[PDB]
Amino acid sequence: APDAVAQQWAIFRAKYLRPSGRVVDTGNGGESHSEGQGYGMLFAASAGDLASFQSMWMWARTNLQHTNDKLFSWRFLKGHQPPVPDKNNATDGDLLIALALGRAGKRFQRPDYIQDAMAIYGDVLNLMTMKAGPYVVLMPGAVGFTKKDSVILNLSYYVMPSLLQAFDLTADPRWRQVMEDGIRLVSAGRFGQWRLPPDWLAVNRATGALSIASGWPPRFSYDAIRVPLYFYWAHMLAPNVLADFTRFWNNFGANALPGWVDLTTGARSPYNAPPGYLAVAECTGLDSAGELPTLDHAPDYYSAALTLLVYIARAEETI
Repeated sequence: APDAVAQQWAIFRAKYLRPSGRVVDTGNGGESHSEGQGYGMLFAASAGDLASFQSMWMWARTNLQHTNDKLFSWRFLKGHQPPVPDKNNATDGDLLIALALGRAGKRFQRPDYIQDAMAIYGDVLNLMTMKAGPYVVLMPGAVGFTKKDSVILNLSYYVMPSLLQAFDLTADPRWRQVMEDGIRLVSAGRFGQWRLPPDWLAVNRATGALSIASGWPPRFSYDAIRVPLYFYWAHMLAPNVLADFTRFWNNFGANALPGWVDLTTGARSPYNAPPGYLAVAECTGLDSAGELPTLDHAPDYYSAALTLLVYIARAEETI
């Protein structure tokens, strides 16, 4: 359905976009994040909604963008004295906002948006990519992910289509190894009986050995679910990796996908995944018709955003 993205965006907008331009990505509505603005902007650009895009970008630039670099503080707390007390960034948020701006710049013939995207990409590349073992990796944020012996990565922050757009808009050769090593990390950084990537990956700085990061439950869950999606979208999901995801989805079927799987024991969540996981599975191997879940049935923001992200991927990946 050519207008499917616009229809789902209409639902998302109705539920989560405030007139201020802030996307409410939490239950009570007192929080907003760089990821939420990025997703919303991407969805509005994809749906051709310039008015909403303008509102959300102006809100993100004024309330979250840094002054000494072009990255974004990760969280906004309405009502809190400093509304943005933690200036640390979340790299996927930076990359989603830049992706949205490059898309909006082309769709709406707005050269300033193209410049805005390039300015963010320049800082993601300089400030968030560095060496770990034999790879050049993308760090999840400025603070908290580099330890003495290793670096922590979040593979789901490799917003694939955005890395491709960065190279297309900046022509910086450094993006090449970043993307190529991302492919290598997804291939090698998987664990357990289902060979799944973890939400958080540790890379020994000296040896480059890959392991499941120790500071979070050792699971494939709410972040890692985006890995197969972003690589499918970018036409960079290797056959052996797609094969493993396909086996995994089909082990469960559409009515029993897990919200998380422990990669050390094989245990699963004592509940089923939100519909957004089903949307991802349908694009990456699950035996199905392809009739994606719709947002009017979304149980919460998380599921709605992930589901709409799949509609965007499908609209773009299929050429």
